[PDB]
Amino acid sequence: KLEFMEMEKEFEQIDKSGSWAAIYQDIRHEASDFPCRVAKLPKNKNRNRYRDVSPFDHSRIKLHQEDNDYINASLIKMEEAQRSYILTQGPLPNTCGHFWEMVWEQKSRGVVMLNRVMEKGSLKCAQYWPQKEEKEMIFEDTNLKLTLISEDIKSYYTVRQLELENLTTQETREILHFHYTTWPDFGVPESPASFLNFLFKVRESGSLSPEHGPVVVHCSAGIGRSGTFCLADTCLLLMDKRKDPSSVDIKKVLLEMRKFRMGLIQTADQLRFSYLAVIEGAKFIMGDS
Ligand SMILES: O=P(O)(O)C(F)(F)c1ccc(CC(Cc2ccc(C(F)(F)P(=O)(O)O)cc2)(c2ccc(F)c(F)c2)n2nnc3ccccc32)cc1
Repeated sequence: KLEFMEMEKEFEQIDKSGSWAAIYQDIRHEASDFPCRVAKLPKNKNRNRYRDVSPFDHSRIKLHQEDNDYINASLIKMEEAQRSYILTQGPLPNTCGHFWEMVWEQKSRGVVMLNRVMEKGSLKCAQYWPQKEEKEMIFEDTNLKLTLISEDIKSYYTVRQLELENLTTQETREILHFHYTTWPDFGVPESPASFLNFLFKVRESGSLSPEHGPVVVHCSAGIGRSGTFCLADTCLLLMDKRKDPSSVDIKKVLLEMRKFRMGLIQTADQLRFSYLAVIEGAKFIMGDS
């Protein structure tokens, strides 16, 4: 019952002592590390948005086509939580087709975007989806067509329904796009509430359901904001599935997740926000409806 009061006091104790940085730095340095030889092949240089952010070879997503199967994307599969996610970087001008090719092949139903599209700066991301219902997009290289069907703009996020079509088989699928628009690079969401509401909308859509392929999650690099999002979702699932909610160790889960893609969660504030959201979120789910 008051098992949250203990976690909250604990959380408050860490805030009091100002140990978030030390806690975060301790987690970072125990992170596993694995090869990324494919990401580093010369022919894949223009497929990577950032020189130092690469998917591990063991968990990378492979494109089912031609000569090059490479995309900066990693499959994160959390065994106990029974949930998988594909974490990728914000699509580049030359990788938008690869991006949708992946959504198709992996049979993903939803796309979660946590950054903003920016054509200028160092933290970018291309306009990989149509902004106008009347102007659909065709990706020649991967023979796919995308059409914006609907758009519901809220103040903190925007939900969009898209229609993706395999120009070859001519079949089509409905892809749901959940765009959280107010999450700065290396920053935190507007508030725990706004973040939890966003996360709940994604859940409700059934986009995270085992019925479909894993949801595709990305930001600019696909590690800080995406890592934060996935960690909170995963810890919430564990706190529900487990007999004891306080038994969930955020450090353990983040380290576990980091075995699949490097650098998840980029700042100590993002780690603290993550824990703050899991605590409030768990009080909602295992709370009184
Ligand atoms: O929410 P996100 O995921 O979109 C993010 F905002 F957090 C983000 C943005 C940019 C980067 C690449 C970065 C810095 C970087 C490189 C490698 C890692 C690591 F995961 F491998 P780690 O194990 O060291 O923790 C982390 C961070 C960057 C930072 C700031 C910028 F302005 C920029 F353009 C690019 N990056 N990647 N390669 C780089 C080479 C030189 C400098 C920064 C570099 C990483 C994460």
